[PDB]
Amino acid sequence: PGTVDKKMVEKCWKLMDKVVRLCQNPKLALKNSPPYILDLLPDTYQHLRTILSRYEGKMETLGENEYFRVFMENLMKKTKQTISLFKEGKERMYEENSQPRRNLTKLSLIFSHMLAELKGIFPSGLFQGDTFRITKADAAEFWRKAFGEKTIVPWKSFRQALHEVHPISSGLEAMALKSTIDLTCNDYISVFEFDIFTRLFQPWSSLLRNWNSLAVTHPGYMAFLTYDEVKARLQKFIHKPGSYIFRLSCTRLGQWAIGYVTADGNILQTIPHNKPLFQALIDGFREGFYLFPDGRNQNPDL
Ligand code: NA
Repeated sequence: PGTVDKKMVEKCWKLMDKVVRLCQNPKLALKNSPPYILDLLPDTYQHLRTILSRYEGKMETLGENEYFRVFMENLMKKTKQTISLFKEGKERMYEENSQPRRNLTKLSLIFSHMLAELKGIFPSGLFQGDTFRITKADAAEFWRKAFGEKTIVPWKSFRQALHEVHPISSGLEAMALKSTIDLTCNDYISVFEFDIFTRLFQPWSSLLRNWNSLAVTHPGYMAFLTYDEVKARLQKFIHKPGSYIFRLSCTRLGQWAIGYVTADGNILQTIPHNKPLFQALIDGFREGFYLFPDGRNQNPDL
């Protein structure tokens, strides 16, 4: 994870420019829906300029920051990947549902997560990794005890530390867990990524069982969708009140949104308030609102 300097930063901007040009091609019909790479990359540029501005005079400090070195390396890696993706996908980049354009969507989410992480760790351009506030108290305690005030830890150490408190049953569960928590796909877990995961799958006391029940095996789980995609999916069940699904939002990391069909044949969306998703779904079934996950007749018991 190499030391960041002007020329690395400038190479980043040159690579980001190339991705921008690639995604401006009109034959992609690139829709504006979040995550929208054409906004994300300028926004990442602006926040990086802000960081560099704050560390004028102190460029040694910034460039030795462990979190920043890993972040910039990952940013260079993902933009190169995006550039390669275009070079080899060739004509299929213009097929809306091709596998190379589903890969572009996937990279677009990662750019979104990376920007969000960078803003959580460098609010206003100043490094605050070591004072980051973890939302759930049992999770904050776990981080502070295993990792102190580290901002980022390699996946292997994170897995080992977490296994001792929340046993992971197999190599396969470990990989699936890595895919859920390692939002930036850089083989590290930041305190920001750990915040998001423990918020989504609280209560801490049953952490991984909540994750299995909500995001591994639940037919209601949609992973990342927009409001509009949720509505369009539930439109097909407007005749079936009680049909519901739940989603993550790339613009509101760490919270759930539930969409459901009303007895009156409308679709409403609710954000779980001061309860875990787990409980909002139990209450929602009890009250007759969340009965048919993705329209299916069998609803998991929680
Ligand atoms: Na990561």
